[PDB]
Amino acid sequence: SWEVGCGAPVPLVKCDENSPYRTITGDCNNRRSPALGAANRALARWLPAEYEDGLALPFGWTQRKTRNGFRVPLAREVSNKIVGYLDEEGVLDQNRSLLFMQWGQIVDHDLDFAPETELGSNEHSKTQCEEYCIQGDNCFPIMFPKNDPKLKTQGKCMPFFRAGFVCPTPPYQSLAREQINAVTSFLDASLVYGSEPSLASRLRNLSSPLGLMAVNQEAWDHGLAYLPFNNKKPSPCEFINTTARVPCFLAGDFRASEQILLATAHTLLLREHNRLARELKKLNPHWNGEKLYQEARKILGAFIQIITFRDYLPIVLGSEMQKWIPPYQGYNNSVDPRISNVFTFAFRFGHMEVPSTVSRLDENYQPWGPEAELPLHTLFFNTWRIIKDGGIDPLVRGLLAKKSKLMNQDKMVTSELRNKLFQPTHKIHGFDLAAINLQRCRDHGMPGYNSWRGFCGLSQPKTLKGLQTVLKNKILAKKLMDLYKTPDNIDIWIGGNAEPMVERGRVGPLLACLLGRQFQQIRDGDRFWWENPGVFTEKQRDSLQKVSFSRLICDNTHITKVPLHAFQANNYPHDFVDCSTVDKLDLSPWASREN
Ligand code: HEM
Ligand SMILES: *[C@@H]1O[C@H](CO)[C@@H](O[C@@H]2O[C@H](CO)[C@@H](O[C@H]3O[C@H](CO)[C@@H](O)[C@H](O)[C@@H]3O)[C@H](O)[C@H]2NC(C)=O)[C@H](O)[C@H]1NC(C)=O
Ligand SMILES: *[C@@H]1O[C@H](CO)[C@@H](O[C@@H]2O[C@H](CO)[C@@H](O[C@H]3O[C@H](CO)[C@@H](O)[C@H](O)[C@@H]3O)[C@H](O)[C@H]2NC(C)=O)[C@H](O)[C@H]1NC(C)=O
Ligand SMILES: *[C@@H]1O[C@H](CO)[C@@H](O[C@@H]2O[C@H](CO)[C@@H](O)[C@H](O)[C@H]2NC(C)=O)[C@H](O)[C@H]1NC(C)=O
Ligand SMILES: *[C@@H]1O[C@H](CO)[C@@H](O[C@@H]2O[C@H](CO)[C@@H](O)[C@H](O)[C@H]2NC(C)=O)[C@H](O)[C@H]1NC(C)=O
Ligand SMILES: [Ca+2]
Repeated sequence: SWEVGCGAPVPLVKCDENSPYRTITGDCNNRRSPALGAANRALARWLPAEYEDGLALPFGWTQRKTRNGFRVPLAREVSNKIVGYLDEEGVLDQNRSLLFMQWGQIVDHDLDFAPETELGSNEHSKTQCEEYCIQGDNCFPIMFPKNDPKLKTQGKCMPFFRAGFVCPTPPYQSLAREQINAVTSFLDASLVYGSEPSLASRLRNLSSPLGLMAVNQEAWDHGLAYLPFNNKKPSPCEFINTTARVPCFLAGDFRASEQILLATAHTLLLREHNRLARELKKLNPHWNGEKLYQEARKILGAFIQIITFRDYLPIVLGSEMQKWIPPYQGYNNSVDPRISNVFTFAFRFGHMEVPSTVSRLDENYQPWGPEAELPLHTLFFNTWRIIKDGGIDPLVRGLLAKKSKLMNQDKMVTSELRNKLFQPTHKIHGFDLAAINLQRCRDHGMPGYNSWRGFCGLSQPKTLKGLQTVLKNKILAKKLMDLYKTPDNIDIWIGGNAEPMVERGRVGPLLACLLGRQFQQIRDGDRFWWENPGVFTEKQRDSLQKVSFSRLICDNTHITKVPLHAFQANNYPHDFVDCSTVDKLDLSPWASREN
């Protein structure tokens, strides 16, 4: 901060200041500083960027420049020695359902997205990088280790492109490079509605004035809605199966169809918007198309905030929750609501939470057909298994009945993601999310691990013995030291995730502080936080405390057996009750009488 006004990215428009509704962009939440928290602006910097040349070149770029005296280890080598494992047996989280992993990806995507630099639908630069592994400009490739099998089978590196930065897209002249966040920092359902003035509108159904979202017209799920297909060919969803030829879904957020289970979640959310809107027309027949939209929207936003803050964070943060996120005391206009750059890597802990397979279950929660369990890697940008395999009901029950993967210092990220990741731009299932995430810390100029322990007021080990004590693991601590040669050099993502878990939580002390602070701020900094006096009415608020993800399921699918607490592990049928029983969102507090 303070070279104070830079930035052409920015969409440019005006504030109402008495509108009961959030903008699409995030603008106007904060009154004296109207752009704070808007999409298309820099991620905040809780600490100064640390770049090889102090301005923009990442560490690992210039082969002979060290970090603190040592060579940073290769992204992919750190991946092979620390991150991978072979045996999926015993890896499941006994007390977290698959939906736990999945709500996290919804929340993260509502909060932050640093898109890659594209810079041309022309250049052998998406090819000069692909084919020849030549580092330069925005090509910053992940080279393979000696002894890496991928050498024999794939090539010399994995393509990787530096993330977008503020102000331009051309090589910028001067400050310190800052990455763009392309979405709104406020937990506002921007992943359903869009963060842009352009997209938000294209998503709506403006033929009927019922304030509905547009739905797929080419296909149905027992007369229930699917998302509209996305327009844009070439389509990666089309690529994974050229026979089925089913395109990716068009949603509020571009990553919606990265995986069948995430696309599933988006579908439930679109469905609740229309459900809520048609319900609202019923109650206020005079109500307008816009008002229908803004009011369903406003409710969906409150809903995501509630499930997130009431059900999800306490079982990520565990005992640390109340020390970072005290109870709400009212909107604080002085709090900086912006997502920080480090949060977007801290939140990546969810990557260790992803299991190797996905199941479809039938109405008795039994294996659905003969090819019921699928390897995760065949589900990246796979929409055809939704539309041409029985809809989302079978995946939705899998979400409740199956478990998340447990972070585990020895078994860290599944091969499904570490070896077989499919990237929407290239052809092979053969990318490493782990290495990527590492290459990306470096891309974003993150401070190393001891800077972050310092920031969160935690001890900073400087020796192997120091490291074992913190990590509580001799083996892991020595692998890290051999590779990094000083804890000060440990990339934050893997430093943060290597720590044992706090009591009742799913992240360690370092992560709980970083996650914790961000969430506190996005809630205290949000003028439209659902509990903020005057946003909803006391009576509306009373009716919103009854929302539950189980209800959401009941009202939007043909499942009639759900668990009451969806995020913990639940065995069918003992933990499964009748949909016909779960608290419903009483929706009458929203009535409007003009006399
Ligand atoms: C496939 C991928 C997932 C599941 C199979 C998956 C899941 C999650 C969860 C559950 C997260 C939070 C709990 C989460 C966090 C973040 N992700 Fe990740 N994710 C899959 C794939 C990807 C890919 C590919 C990326 C791009 C990484 C890059 O640097 O290019 C990715 C990103 C992120 C991310 C950063 C978002 C941003 O600010 O840009 C998380 C916080 N995920 N994932
Ligand atoms: C599996 O994980 C469960 C969910 O995290 C866990 O139970 C939860 O533990 C918290 C800890 O306090 C409790 O929270 C609430 O407890 C009482 C209800 O008895 C409330 O009156 C309090 O106000 C408080 O908020 C709950 O008891 C519970 N959360 C839920 C779902 O309500 C289980 O114990 C875990 N199982 C095992 C074996 O570890
Ligand atoms: C590309 O997608 C194809 C369809 O979207 C998919 O093929 C489909 O999957 C299986 C073949 O393994 C068949 O499922 C069953 O359907 C009939 C019922 O009408 C059964 O009687 C058959 O015996 C069969 O078991 C589908 O018929 C089939 N569809 C087509 C068009 O052939 C492919 O598997 C996908 N290819 C890849 C590599 O993913
Ligand atoms: C916009 O909304 C209208 C009204 O809901 C949709 O048209 C109706 O819904 C289906 C679509 O074929 C059928 O019941 C009727 O043809 C329509 N009924 C009415 C009351 O008009 C339409 O599908 C929506 N458009 C898009 C692209 O989502
Ligand atoms: C609103 O939140 C801000 C967030 O930065 C808090 O900042 C405080 O600043 C005041 C100075 O006016 C001091 O009390 C402290 O230096 C800060 N608090 C602490 C201990 O970090 C502030 O707490 C909040 N303000 C109000 C009025 O609620
Ligand atoms: Ca948002």
